[PDB]
Amino acid sequence: EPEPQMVLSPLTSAAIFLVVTIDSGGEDTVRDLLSDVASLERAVGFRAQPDGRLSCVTGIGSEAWDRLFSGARPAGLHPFRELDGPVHRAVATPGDLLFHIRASRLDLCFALATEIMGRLRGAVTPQDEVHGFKYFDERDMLGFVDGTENPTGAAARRAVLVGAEDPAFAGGSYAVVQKYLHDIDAWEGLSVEAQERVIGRRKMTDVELSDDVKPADSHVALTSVTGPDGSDLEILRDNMPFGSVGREEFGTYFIGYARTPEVTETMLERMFLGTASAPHDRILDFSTAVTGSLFFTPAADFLED
Amino acid sequence: EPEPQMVLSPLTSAAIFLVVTIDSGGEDTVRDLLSDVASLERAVGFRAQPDGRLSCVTGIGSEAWDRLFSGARPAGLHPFRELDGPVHRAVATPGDLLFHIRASRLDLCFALATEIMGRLRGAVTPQDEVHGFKYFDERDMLGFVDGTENPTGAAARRAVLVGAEDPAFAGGSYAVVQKYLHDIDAWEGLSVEAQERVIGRRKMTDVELSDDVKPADSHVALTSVTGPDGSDLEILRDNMPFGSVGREEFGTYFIGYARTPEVTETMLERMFLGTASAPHDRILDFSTAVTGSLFFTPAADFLEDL
Amino acid sequence: EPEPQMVLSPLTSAAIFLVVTIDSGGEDTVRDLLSDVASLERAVGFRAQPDGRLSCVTGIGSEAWDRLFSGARPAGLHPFRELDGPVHRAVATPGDLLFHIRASRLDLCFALATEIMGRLRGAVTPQDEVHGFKYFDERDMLGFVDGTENPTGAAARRAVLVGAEDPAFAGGSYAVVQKYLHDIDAWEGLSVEAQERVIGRRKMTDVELSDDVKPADSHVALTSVTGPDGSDLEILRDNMPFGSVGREEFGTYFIGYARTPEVTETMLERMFLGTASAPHDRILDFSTAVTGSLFFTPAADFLEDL
Amino acid sequence: PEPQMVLSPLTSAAIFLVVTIDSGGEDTVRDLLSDVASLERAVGFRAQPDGRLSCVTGIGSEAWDRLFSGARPAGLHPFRELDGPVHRAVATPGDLLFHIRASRLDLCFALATEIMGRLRGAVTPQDEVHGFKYFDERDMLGFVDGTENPTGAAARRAVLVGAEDPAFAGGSYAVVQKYLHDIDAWEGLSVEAQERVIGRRKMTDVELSDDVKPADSHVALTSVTGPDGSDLEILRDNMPFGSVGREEFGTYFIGYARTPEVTETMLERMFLGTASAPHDRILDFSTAVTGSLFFTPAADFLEDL
Amino acid sequence: EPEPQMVLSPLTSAAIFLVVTIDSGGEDTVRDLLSDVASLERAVGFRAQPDGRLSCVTGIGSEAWDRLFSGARPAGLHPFRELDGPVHRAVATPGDLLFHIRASRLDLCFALATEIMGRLRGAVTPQDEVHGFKYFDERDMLGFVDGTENPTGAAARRAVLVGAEDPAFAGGSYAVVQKYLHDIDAWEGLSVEAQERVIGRRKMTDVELSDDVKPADSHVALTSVTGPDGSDLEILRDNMPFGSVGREEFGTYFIGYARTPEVTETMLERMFLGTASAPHDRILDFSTAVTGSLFFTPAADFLEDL
Amino acid sequence: EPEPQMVLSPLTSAAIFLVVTIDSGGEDTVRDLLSDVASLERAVGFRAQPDGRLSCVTGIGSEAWDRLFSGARPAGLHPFRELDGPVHRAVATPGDLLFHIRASRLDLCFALATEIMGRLRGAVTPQDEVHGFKYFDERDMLGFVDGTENPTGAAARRAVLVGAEDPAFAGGSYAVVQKYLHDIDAWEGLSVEAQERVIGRRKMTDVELSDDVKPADSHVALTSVTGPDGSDLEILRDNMPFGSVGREEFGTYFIGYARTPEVTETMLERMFLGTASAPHDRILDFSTAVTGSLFFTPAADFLEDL
Ligand code: HEM
Ligand code: HEM
Ligand code: HEM
Ligand code: HEM
Ligand SMILES: [Mg+2]
Ligand SMILES: [Mg+2]
Ligand SMILES: [O]
Ligand SMILES: [O]
Ligand SMILES: [O]
Ligand SMILES: [O]
Repeated sequence: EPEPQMVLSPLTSAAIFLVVTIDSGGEDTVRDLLSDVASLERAVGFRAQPDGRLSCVTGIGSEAWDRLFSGARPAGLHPFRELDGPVHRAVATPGDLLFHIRASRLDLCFALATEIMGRLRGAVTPQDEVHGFKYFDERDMLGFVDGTENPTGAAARRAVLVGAEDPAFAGGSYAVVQKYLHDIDAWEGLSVEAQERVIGRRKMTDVELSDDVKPADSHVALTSVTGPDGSDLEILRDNMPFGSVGREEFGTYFIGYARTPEVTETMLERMFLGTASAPHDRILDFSTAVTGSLFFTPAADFLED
Repeated sequence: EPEPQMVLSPLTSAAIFLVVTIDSGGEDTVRDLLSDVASLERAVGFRAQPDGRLSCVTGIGSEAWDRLFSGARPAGLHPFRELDGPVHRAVATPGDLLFHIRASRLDLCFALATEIMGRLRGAVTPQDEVHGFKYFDERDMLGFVDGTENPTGAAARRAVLVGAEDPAFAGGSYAVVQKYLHDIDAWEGLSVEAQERVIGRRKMTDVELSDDVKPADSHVALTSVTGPDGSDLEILRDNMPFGSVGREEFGTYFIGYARTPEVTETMLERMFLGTASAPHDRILDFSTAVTGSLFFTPAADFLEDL
Repeated sequence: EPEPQMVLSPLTSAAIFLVVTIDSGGEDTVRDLLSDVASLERAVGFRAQPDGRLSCVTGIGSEAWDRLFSGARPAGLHPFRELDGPVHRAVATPGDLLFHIRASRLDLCFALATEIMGRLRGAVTPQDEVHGFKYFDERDMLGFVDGTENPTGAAARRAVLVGAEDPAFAGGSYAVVQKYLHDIDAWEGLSVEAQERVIGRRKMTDVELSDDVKPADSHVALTSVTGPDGSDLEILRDNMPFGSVGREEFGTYFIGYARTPEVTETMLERMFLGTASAPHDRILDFSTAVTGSLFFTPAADFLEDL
Repeated sequence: PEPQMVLSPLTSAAIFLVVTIDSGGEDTVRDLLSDVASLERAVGFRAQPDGRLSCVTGIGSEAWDRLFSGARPAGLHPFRELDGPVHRAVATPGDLLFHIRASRLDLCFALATEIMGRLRGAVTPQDEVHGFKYFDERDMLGFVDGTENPTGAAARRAVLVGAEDPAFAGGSYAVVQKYLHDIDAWEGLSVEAQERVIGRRKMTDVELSDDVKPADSHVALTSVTGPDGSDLEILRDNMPFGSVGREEFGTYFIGYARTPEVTETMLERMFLGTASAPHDRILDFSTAVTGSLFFTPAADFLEDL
Repeated sequence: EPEPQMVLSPLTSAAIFLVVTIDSGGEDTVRDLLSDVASLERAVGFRAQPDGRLSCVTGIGSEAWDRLFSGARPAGLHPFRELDGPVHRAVATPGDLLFHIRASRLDLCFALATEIMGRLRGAVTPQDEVHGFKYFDERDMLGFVDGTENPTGAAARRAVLVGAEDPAFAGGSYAVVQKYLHDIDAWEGLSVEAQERVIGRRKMTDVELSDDVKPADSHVALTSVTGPDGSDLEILRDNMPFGSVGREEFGTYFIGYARTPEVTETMLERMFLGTASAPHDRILDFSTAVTGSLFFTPAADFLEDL
Repeated sequence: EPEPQMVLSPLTSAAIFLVVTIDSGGEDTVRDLLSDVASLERAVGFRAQPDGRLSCVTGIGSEAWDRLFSGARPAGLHPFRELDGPVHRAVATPGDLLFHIRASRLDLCFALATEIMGRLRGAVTPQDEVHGFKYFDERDMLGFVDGTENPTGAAARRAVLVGAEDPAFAGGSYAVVQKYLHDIDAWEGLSVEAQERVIGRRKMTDVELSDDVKPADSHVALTSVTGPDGSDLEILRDNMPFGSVGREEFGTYFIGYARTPEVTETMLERMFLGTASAPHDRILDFSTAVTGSLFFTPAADFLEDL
């Protein structure tokens, strides 16, 4: 039965992330837009086929769900949980709707964003807008290849899409976003070897460091989680650089999709609160989260009504 | 011959415009950067050949010129002249240095901008930063094809590059920038036929309206100027959309290059002050200028040799 | 179990449509060719992989089916039904075989057509041959984007392929073709807003007109059908422009695939005969059908086993 | 003086349009000629840099005299019919030529539509061919077509009128012939026999060596040296065309040269033969059904009307 | 399914074939590498996505299987069988591990091969290393299109992947490799028509010769085998040219995958030993095999978990 | 101009370098081939236009020049001069003819090489054959971007092509080749920072190290040469990786073109013999030259008229 949104997108080099809150009285305007967003996606993107690769994934937060709909809630939907670690904090910030807009070119992203916000004028308040761009060798702002170990094909379907465990919402997914700002001057004072020790992979060749040399507090060490049976727990990420040279903002916009938020939240706890072997993820010594929100991205059929 | 900077670039779909002023004491840091900016362009761009098409054109304002260099000045170099029209105004805003960075993708522009501003930290103050993107059919924010009548090839070299009239600065050019914000709601209330009358060309097919029907106050009518020579006076433009949907900013970043500022300045007078037959350019009823600066972009050799 | 033909093709920018009748005595030659047409598609196409995207969909008409095969007929196969509306007429023209050839380039289409017709000469008579091309950004000759609301992925498979309702023929599809010629002079005398009222979508941006404003005799209004159960009835279309400038022929070659012809036929009745609120589809005031035929496109394994 | 785009990049699509000028049509035509470059930019600019749309406009001998007064190009005359013992090169009407080329047919067709829209009621179509590149620069006989064309400066020198006719410098002369091929007869030859007709190898496009290339091969007869020992060259941009239902398989020949004498010498050798060769063997499988000669002026000549 | 390795790869235009033997003591080094080969594939390939199309298929020979693993063997796994025909011989040459590395560019192949062999240094001995390149119309060194009749889609999965007949090893496949060197001077002395009679297809157009003219000793005739049920038995091939102009080596590296080696072995017997109708495959009069090995390529899960 | 060979090629991602010696008696065969090498470039290349970008540059050695040609010699032609440094040695190896073949794909290079060697069979002896491939981000085998500071456009024409200083040979160039093998084990034992000190540029970003930190014995410091005039002396390099993973050969094939050999030879003396402040180029601590030859690459017209 259920047609998912375009959560599993091809590689795209541009993105717009748009996070808004729904104002008092705005619920009907929002409901109308949600039922049309797929046809807007086609209107803007069809004529730019096949290279445009335009898609929009729409997500709805826990409090907004209760304002918009009655009846069943997705089983895993709750507000993003703040993490107050000994050193680093993951903040929770307001957000009722997410539009994750991706394409091969920024203009297509912007054209679709314009149409969406045009219909929502007067009903919502912008909280965050980020124009992301991938570097040409899939590198992020820290200079490392970003995306390598994402699951693909059936492994990805199994990791990201709600199934039989919550059958009313099958084909949906849960998205966590965080906007990170980096301290680039501190980062660039590390040697490459030191940087590799923070991430857990070689910088130029993107080969994973072996088990015997990878630090316990490296990013890859802490975000590798096995579940009860010893299989790996996976998420699908599509992190995007963004910034402004004039204001000295250099950032990574983190977005992670998973079939239940528990996987993403466990990775976050390991990063921010630590383990027995690690105080915290070393990447956080160069990266500060300034937003944090959780959304449910329903199956596309759910929005079509 | 001297080597010009990459004023005549291929079509590029992304740009960063950076305008800065030079702080007290900043001149030495700036001069060092100017002499390396071509090698930064190659360092960032060479590994992304041949698709990247990264280039950087560096321009220097009138006041800055005198702080940085002694000796001759380019003949046409002066501060941007405000035009206070009956209805519309072309404002002047501060700017000592211009970096016009272009490529096929934004990331390359950003990488080069990062390196340039890294070398200038503590010597300059940012005045403007715009990340521009072209729409997929060469359209601008108003929905019209933008660039069609630009000169190409030898006609472009002749229109844009200083020559024997100022031989110490041959291979340079003059750049005018203005950031425009549009009233999209007003524009979208016009019919297509009305919009065509404001521009002077057909929207869908980009065919110029004939002389017998194009209004005197259309954009194309007012920006067509013939010189005393009988010849058309031409500039080279590379206008770029930009914006922010959350702030409702929809804009066109205008940049026009010419061998002398007099050509560009004449067009601006016609648009803002009008003619015998036209109050002002109708495009300005949907577009407000919020910056305005003039720069000289020297030949590449001039910068290398510092 | 069954392998369909390439009804669900990627976007392709060239097509040849070939419609022939089977002469008396030609049946054996045709049956031989049918069993080899997949081989020929590989012979011509393989060397241009992966970019060529060459495919041939072969369709058989109602009367030809009875000449070629005995045993079961697909449940929905009949001759195209002529529609005699008060103003506009959908003609039925002869056609026994359809070859719908698509690729990313016309040379591949032509090469495969040449091989097919080479085997069939002496057994068939050509009735229609159209060379189609993609026009800009998926536009048709009326200047509108064409294909936007086609179904994709799973919804496409369900709308187009025969399943358990006719299990001997599962994996087949029904194709309806009509060649349309446009009155471009009349069309271009409309304003863009009036054209948008004929189609039901915005011209430049391809955004559907809202329920508030979309006329009931617009093309989009009349070709939207909900079935008894409230769900939409969808077809898959791959309309191609064609023309000749010196003859003033500007055309749309319509082809629509569906799992039963009744969906397509309902859409046709609405367009030509009208509804309570709409006399006929306004697009027909600028479009004349000069061919009309219906074919069954069997699963690929049906053709291989002859 | 700026030439028209006679020297085009390689393009995979073309439209050739040949028309006659009706009585009274001269003024409409002159107005169009002064706008044709503008139309080329309007249709082509939005598809840059890939589109490579160009239009070369040519004027026949009788038409020149109806449109213009004063001095005429030195070599401009009606195509000369050649009545050989076996094969004939016919002359057919044509006052104006539009040779429209691009990387896609749609651009060609859009420009042709605009041109003919302006000429409606002043001209009568004589010939319209939509050409396509066939595979790896092959023609309808299955041989690579284009290999020995001149390039760069050698091409400029072979095709552009210069100091020998200074009032018309930057112009060129175009000869067109539409050929139909008897493919059934051609395909009855072995590959080795076909190679003997053309003078090059079929699969590899290597020229046959001088000791085995026949005197009546196409390459032998179209190789001409001038009195000073240099090669006389033309620039060709032959295009396949056809209709499978009518069994029409064709080559649209177009040859540009700085004087029609070069092209005409080649044609005489092909149709009328030499001491050692009755005629070009390619003509035993190829019938000319059109023949016209045009002068393609410098671009400034057309702008200034 | 279990997840197979990338046996069914898109068309790729470069390859490296690496065949090694495992030295005494090398077993544990090899086992460690096998369990990381998929992650090396992603490390080298990810940053060149989506155009890179880098994949590595790893296979294990019969004798090596017994050294490396205890427990079940794949049912079809045995050493390549030498064929000593009346005229032509298929030699068997040593090989424990196969790395079949494919991409759209040689450098990706080479980078992955470097990482693999860097981990194996001192545990293995290289027996064969071939750098292959496709000619631009999918042609091989004899000038014929190579790969036309390969199965695709479901037919390919059914032909190449082990299923319920050996359920512990489902998702695996069997690969046979042979390096062939060609006598190009002799081949070029045949007419095209004679060459077509050797292969069984037309050279220029790649159309199969009809049954009435195709010789019984042509390559296509002898490699067509039907199974008990009258269905064709198919393999998947990805033959690659290679060579050295200075040494006058012009070669075809044959690799054929099948769900059981019996299919491939039948074809080889027909080619080298002949049949009642055919002395041997005429292609062997212009081609000499200088290597021959058989490998099992396990499902990707099998490699991960050990 | 006279017409030069394609010394200034676009970026190409494949190359074959072929060096041969002329056997005695072979001179007539070679002169015949030289006069046809341009037509063979077109025969192989034209059908792959415009993407193939196949070119062949043909170079002749000092001693071969004397055997092949009647009259005057290019002024700078002599045998490669061996350099016997205190630690490292640049060897001179035999080479009469160089074919420097480049394209976007290796098959086109191989096809042209095959045709050339076909005509030379029996008259020449191969000395070296290298199949080169570029890494995906213009990197060399040491992991550094390679080519960044090459001259471009007019500056390239002036650095590379013989002009009025030797007017009978205007439009020619001089090529130096050296095949280098690297000690990758040693190199990979250095930290990135230490590697950056050997080369003189940053590894990841390719930014040149600043003057106050760049070592005197870095590659970039030693290969930067100013002439008498204050101006920089430039060469045009097209270095290609090559190798074989089984034999542990990881190589850079150096080729440098210049309008006089003096530029290239100065750079070589600085690398191998050192300066006041540098013993030798640190890159040579990880790179061994195993060939070395010098050739004159005539204008295209010179070769055509033989
Ligand atoms: C306000 C934002 C601006 C927009 C959106 C805009 C847009 C356009 C458009 C759509 C065209 C027609 C197609 C073309 O040839 O590019 C055009 C032409 C032109 N514009 Fe603008 N323009 C702007 C500002 C300016 C300014 C400030 C100047 C001069 C100072 C200028 C000078 C020209 C010129 C010279 C032409 C070509 C006229 C000719 O046809 O010969 N534009 N512009
Ligand atoms: C009948 C249709 C024609 C066909 C199919 C055709 C085809 C070919 C082919 C395959 C070649 C060899 C490859 C190449 O260099 O382009 C060639 C060469 C040539 N053709 Fe034609 N051709 C035709 C008519 C003509 C005509 C009418 C002329 C001259 C009036 C002509 C002049 C040439 C010239 C000059 C060459 C190059 C000869 C050289 O190597 O120097 N062709 N043609
Ligand atoms: C010198 C080695 C070889 C060359 C150059 C070669 C070349 C070709 C060519 C040109 C074709 C026809 C087009 C196609 O369908 O790919 C073909 C088909 C085929 N080859 Fe080979 N081949 C070689 C060795 C082998 C070997 C050793 C086998 C089997 C063990 C084999 C099995 C096949 C099969 C199964 C076909 C398809 C037959 C069909 O039409 O059903 N090939 N080969
Ligand atoms: C092992 C052999 C070689 C390797 C791996 C190598 C590598 C490099 C690298 C990585 C660069 C910096 C990037 C660039 O501008 O291209 C470079 C620059 C350069 N190399 Fe080499 N190179 C080699 C041999 C040579 C030789 C033998 C010469 C001269 C005869 C040479 C001359 C140069 C020059 C002139 C530059 C540019 C310096 C400048 O003006 O910045 N190289 N080389
Ligand atoms: Mg016939
Ligand atoms: Mg024998
Ligand atoms: O991540
Ligand atoms: O503009
Ligand atoms: O030709
Ligand atoms: O094969």
